[PDB]
Amino acid sequence: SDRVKKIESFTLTLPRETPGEEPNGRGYLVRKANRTVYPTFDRSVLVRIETENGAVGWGETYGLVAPRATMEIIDDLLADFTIGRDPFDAAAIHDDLYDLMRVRGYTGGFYVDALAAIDIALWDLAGKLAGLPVCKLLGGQRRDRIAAYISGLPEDTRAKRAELAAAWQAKGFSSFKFASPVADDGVAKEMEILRERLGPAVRIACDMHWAHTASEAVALIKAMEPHGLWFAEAPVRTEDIDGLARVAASVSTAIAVGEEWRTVHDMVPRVARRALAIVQPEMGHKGITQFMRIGAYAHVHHIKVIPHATIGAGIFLAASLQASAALANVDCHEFQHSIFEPNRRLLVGDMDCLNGEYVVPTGPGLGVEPSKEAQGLLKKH
Amino acid sequence: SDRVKKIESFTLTLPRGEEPNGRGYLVRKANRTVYPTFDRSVLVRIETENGAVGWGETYGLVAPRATMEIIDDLLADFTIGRDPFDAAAIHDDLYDLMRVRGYTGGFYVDALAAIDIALWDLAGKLAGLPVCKLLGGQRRDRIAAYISGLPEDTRAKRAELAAAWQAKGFSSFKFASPVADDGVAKEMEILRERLGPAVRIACDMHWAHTASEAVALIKAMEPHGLWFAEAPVRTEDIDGLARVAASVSTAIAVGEEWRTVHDMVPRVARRALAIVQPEMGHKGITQFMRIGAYAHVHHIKVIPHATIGAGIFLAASLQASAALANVDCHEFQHSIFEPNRRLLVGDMDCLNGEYVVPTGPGLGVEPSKEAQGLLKKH
Amino acid sequence: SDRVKKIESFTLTLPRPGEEPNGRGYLVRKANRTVYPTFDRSVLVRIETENGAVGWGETYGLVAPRATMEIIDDLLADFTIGRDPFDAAAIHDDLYDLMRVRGYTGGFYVDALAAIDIALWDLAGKLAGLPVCKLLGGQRRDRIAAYISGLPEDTRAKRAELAAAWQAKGFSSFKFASPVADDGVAKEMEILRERLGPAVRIACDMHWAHTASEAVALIKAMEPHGLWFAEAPVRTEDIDGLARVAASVSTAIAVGEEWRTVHDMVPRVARRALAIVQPEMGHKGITQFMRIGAYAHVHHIKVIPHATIGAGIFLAASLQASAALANVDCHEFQHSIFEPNRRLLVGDMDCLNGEYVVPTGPGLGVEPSKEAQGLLKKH
Amino acid sequence: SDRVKKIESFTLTLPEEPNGRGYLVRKANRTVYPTFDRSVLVRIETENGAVGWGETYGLVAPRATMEIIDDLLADFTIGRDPFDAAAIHDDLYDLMRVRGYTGGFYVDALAAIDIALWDLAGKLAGLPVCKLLGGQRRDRIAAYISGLPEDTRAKRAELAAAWQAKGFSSFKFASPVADDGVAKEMEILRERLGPAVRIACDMHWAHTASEAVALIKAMEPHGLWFAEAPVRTEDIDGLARVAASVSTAIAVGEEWRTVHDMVPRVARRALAIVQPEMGHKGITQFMRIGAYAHVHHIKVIPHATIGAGIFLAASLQASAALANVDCHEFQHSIFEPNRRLLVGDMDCLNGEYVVPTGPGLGVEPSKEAQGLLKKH
Ligand SMILES: [Cl-]
Ligand SMILES: [Cl-]
Ligand SMILES: [Cl-]
Ligand SMILES: [Mg+2]
Ligand SMILES: [Mg+2]
Ligand SMILES: [Mg+2]
Ligand SMILES: [Mg+2]
Repeated sequence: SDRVKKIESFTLTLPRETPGEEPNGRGYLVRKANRTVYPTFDRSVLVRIETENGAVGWGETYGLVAPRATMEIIDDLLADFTIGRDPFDAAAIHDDLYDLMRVRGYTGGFYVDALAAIDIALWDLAGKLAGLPVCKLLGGQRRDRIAAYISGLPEDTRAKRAELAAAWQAKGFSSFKFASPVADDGVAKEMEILRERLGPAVRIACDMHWAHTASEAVALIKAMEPHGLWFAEAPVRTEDIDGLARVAASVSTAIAVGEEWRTVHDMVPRVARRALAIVQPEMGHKGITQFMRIGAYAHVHHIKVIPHATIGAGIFLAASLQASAALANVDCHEFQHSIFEPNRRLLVGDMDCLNGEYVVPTGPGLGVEPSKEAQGLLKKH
Repeated sequence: SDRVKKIESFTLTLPRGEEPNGRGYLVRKANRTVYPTFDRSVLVRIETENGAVGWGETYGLVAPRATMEIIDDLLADFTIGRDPFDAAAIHDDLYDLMRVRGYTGGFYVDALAAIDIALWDLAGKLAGLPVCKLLGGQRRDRIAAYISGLPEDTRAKRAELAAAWQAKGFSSFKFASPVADDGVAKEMEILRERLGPAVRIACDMHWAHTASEAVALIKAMEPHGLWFAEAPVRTEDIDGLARVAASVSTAIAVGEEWRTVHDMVPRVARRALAIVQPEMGHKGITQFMRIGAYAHVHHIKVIPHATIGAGIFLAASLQASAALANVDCHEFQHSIFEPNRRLLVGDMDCLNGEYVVPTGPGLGVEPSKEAQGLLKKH
Repeated sequence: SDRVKKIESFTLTLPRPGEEPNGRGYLVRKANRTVYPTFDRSVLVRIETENGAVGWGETYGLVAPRATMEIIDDLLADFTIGRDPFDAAAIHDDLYDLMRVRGYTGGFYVDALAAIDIALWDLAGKLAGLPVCKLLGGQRRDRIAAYISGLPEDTRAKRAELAAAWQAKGFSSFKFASPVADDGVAKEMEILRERLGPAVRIACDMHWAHTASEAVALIKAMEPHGLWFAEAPVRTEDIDGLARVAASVSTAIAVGEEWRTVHDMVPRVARRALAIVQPEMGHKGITQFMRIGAYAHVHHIKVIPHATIGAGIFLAASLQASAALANVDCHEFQHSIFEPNRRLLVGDMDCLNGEYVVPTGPGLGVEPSKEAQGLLKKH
Repeated sequence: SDRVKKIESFTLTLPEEPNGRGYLVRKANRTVYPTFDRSVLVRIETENGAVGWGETYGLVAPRATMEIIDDLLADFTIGRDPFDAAAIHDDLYDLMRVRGYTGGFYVDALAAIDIALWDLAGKLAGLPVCKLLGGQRRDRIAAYISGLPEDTRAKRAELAAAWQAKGFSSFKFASPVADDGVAKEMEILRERLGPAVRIACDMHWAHTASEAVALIKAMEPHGLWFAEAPVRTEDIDGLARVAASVSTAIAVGEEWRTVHDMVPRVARRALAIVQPEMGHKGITQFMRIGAYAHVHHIKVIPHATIGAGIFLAASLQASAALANVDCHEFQHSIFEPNRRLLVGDMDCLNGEYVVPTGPGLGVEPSKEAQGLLKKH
């Protein structure tokens, strides 16, 4: 039976772009507002895995910052220990790979990014080898469409953002999220405009972008609640578990977190403190094995799953849809309009998002692969 | 895309102030539990449109027609037409049928289990893969086995039945605390100085103790090296079990009588076990794996129960256990497993203190023709 | 010295998107993924002593009733025959023990104990010439306040009209199901509270399918209209969720209809997760019902029994047990079940002017009519 | 149906200097003791002439108890149906609860009335009390030897020996009586009686948690059955700490009055065994405590004390109906002399109580007894 023969990693850089916030000599800028670094152009790391019989699997992970660090991990360590393995042992292979370095504490960050790209490609292969979509190897397909929500409203002013939203509503979308930092007029007002414009039927959530104390977050949420708030995301710092638990206990709005996590181990202490109502796994950080472990833990603990979505060619997005098709508790899924649209030329397969819903790809494996054009754009490590 | 077409249920009977009654049931004065005089289980045969067949099995010791009725009157119709690659999702749908009325354990889940195992059996045949390869990977093809019990009337006779099993490769054992007529310290003391400081020896305490009673028995065993202590208190006595777990340095093991991962949650939350012992015949592959995944997340070891059966749910257990990270050992019913080799075709085996995980597609085992002829339809 | 002689089990059937029943009469409501028969059906048990005294029990028979009758006929019956009905609670414990170590501690198994248990108490009452409640510590009341269990109409307004009609007949306590509140629970509470006035009590049955935070939000939206209790806010196994809801809302949380034994209650109470317990006699039997009522008493929890489809036998047992409990406030009443089934019983169990009349005679004070017995289908 | 017609109450007397009233204080435990044993009895008669008997403590100021019965409770009981016995208990408890009369003499007084009404109930139905409590589970009840009233360790060991030879295999000694330390006491008794018997210790309250834990750790090597009353009744924190700090079972309850007393202790996991005293509690409370124990997998080992035998009879009936009854205390010193005061088959021999067989309590005061009653 077929075994992994070779593994290659590449970056894929895209022409889509991100006062005193100019990129540095390496193409990185920092937003003074949040002290977070951003690259100038979209970019992700892809991994190509081929078996002895010539089957090919594709995986993908973040590559926004120092992507050659991730590729070095794949190339220097993981590749040589994955060659020879059976892709049907994907989750066990994942655990083996994770154990290589766990006792030295490389149990997140770049290390799990690397693991994810490999994990996704092995699962892609398993599906192809068996002639099944990945969700049929994950316990079954529960749905073939997944509701999508508009990830944000990147406009200059409140008025404009609200119109942008109404445009999307016209296309069949009835769930939306805005980021609190962009709310120049304040969250209460943003919420007011959106509710007014869009009506009482739509769901409206707010991503608070982490930088608040528990008390600051509570005040902001309370100010939004009168206008019908779907959920509040990332109200406090990642490390501030006590803060997160206080916030969830203090407001009646569902609290959502998780996009910056890496493994199910990250979820456990937040559930222990009943600090979240919704988990938001980002497939590109986690890989299928962990993303499923988080979704299953959410099932046991009665937490809703609303996966994150981000900059990427569509490979880990495809994995996110497959895994999401197989999870009991997946309600809805983030949708990045300005990323999904332009990236269409990069993919072959029938993945789509239209009329407020994702279409889960149907072919074996992920159901999608990089187009000939995409494969030409790839730059090998 | 192949689909479930028909489902049939059967019983299969195997011969082994407490006389059996009209219907062959007796009650041990010792533990107030009911027993059949004849061992019996419930099998399920599932066939798809294209003619693939899957087999499942659950308990049938008592009122097995009740379980077959659940299967035949309710579950069958909601399974027929489904894709067996959706086994887990099908499990959740069937469980939801009756959950709001509180049918979330006992006979209802026994019924779900037999169907679940059959469906997974089909998924593997259709993919031409062992079930463990549909459960995230095969992590082992052998699973260490421990000797379930030593049924003899004397502390000395028991110490022998054991030594013999030891002479056959086995190096882990368990004894039942009620069987120890001389006291459990005697039992431990003897077994230890008769099998060496090598083997692992555990005690199944059979539920009937208060926390403080159980702590006393355990401390009297601990000097002799106690591998684990199973079922030290009543199933309902979660506080009791938490107190026991915290008061002794011995691993506490529970789980054979549960049905779903939901049963495990409250016990993990009280740090009330170090080992979970799922019984596949009660749970099915879907629940078994969920319990094993939960154990993995919570750093709990997995030592699956084994029991009276044809070998169908046992084969399921072995497949699930090959795919679990935290499976250390697996119980071995020597008295049962032994004479049932004539009921199965496939390469499932146990020797030299280890189970061999069956290799074929699906569970890797099926009832022989001779076994199917013994089946009594519902 | 009269002992149990024989035991028989029967069913009793009664008329009433892609949800068409299948060839076995079962449909699944897409909304809640739950199965329903297209026909009321319960399981009855008839127990007779050496001396010819007869007692009746009843329990759920909505789905696979044969399974429950099989547990009674194959297992439980032989171990009851020969025993003294005045040992009903002792007997229940013995039968529970037969299978407890294998985990048959709820579901169909306890349904089976319940029918047997109720018939035995019926007998002990008949044999003593006393109402069941005079064997349960004493009668404390002979009338039990009743509340309207549901409002089966398809608009908010038609549902308010329905409640007002019941108000006209002397009812002053009501409950609606959140899944039917097409306008939302807030709007539902508003029209009910406006149509019926400031004095009526209005509860919401939330029907399990919510996360704790979804539940808290729904409840907060209802509270400004004076919410009596919120029932089944989250999944049964979601005890963490249940505790968090109770701790986050000022409204009384009610649970219990789907439990089986007092053991089910302990962990919820230990988490302070309920203000009201709602035992269902048809699932529990009198022994378990009363142990739950007494646990409630010690823990200052109100008891508001559930009511459901049935012949009226387990209902009667519910009224007897209720008449003996300190903490019984009111009792659920389903007209739709109750009125039709009047033909099926001899005795004085009634419900009018917002109150259950507790049956007078010995035992349960009721028994199936000739007509009913003529409809029984033996297992 | 028959109804309560009248109620009367009486004392019955039986046989560090006592004061002019019969009371002495033991420097040891600061507790007061009468010189003559004494209890309070109540006699209840129906319209139709049925008669029930009940009893409670009368050791100290028995007139206070009888006064509560006579002045308050009697008039609110006359007219009620005895089959409502438990409902009547709650009604009576409620007369005074808001003023905080929820234990002590008040509940003593309720207990005597409760016991009499249950008697009437059984009699009226022609049933032993246990058949009105949900069934009889047993007719014999393992008994254990309450104490070893000897001035020397060697002598006590022997007295236990005599008892072992008459069929008893469970024993308890009081830690204060142990002149050479509780460790030496356990050791000798364990050697004299072998490794089979159960030996418990009643520590008589007067210890801090840490004192108690040290004493118990000293005893444990010698096979300790349970430790009773290790700290003050009000010291629930201390009780919890004791239970959590030793592996031995902790036993309490003899001085409680109601099931509400038990809840706070169970909540702190502070006990493995409850020791209800029928004389303080009555059948209603006794049974409620017994059921609460059942739910929480706690053992029930009822206490026994100086008495006529009426509340002892109630205790056996109740215990015959309890699921969790392990054994029952045995006061040989009281029980044997007192036999002449009772009519019925209540017995204790070969290490077992025989539960009375007749209807109601199955026992009633002898003609000699009734002659000796002093009315209130
Ligand atoms: Cl890193
Ligand atoms: Cl069941
Ligand atoms: Cl007082
Ligand atoms: Mg975010
Ligand atoms: Mg076991
Ligand atoms: Mg309800
Ligand atoms: Mg004492």
